Amino acid sequence: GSTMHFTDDNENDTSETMESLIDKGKLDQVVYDDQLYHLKEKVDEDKKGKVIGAIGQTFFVDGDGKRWSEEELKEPYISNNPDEIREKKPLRYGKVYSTNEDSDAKDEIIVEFNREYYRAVLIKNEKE
Repeated sequence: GSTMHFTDDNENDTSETMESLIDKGKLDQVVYDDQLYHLKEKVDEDKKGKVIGAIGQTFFVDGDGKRWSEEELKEPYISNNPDEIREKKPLRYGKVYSTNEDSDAKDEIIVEFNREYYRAVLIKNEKE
């Protein structure tokens, strides 16, 4: 006796956006090209091999890590109750580059954030 079965494949990515990350407090990982990458360390601009994309986005959060709404942003900063207000941490995203790997891999890339370049890794690629 024997058995016979088969399978099919389909894409399986994070299927989320940059906002979704910040909204939960995921500041150590980013989304670009429908993919999720994990920041590991900061790198020099000479470590890049080529520009591949650009996030260029900008968002803000408070001391709790909540996404500031534009309605909260239009408000005047200086006001009469300095206790009632909240902090606003800006998050400026940078262009994206490739690591100097010269291979088909493309499992790691370099995401710029706060005007500094950091090296990231494909998360969806691993099960960790």
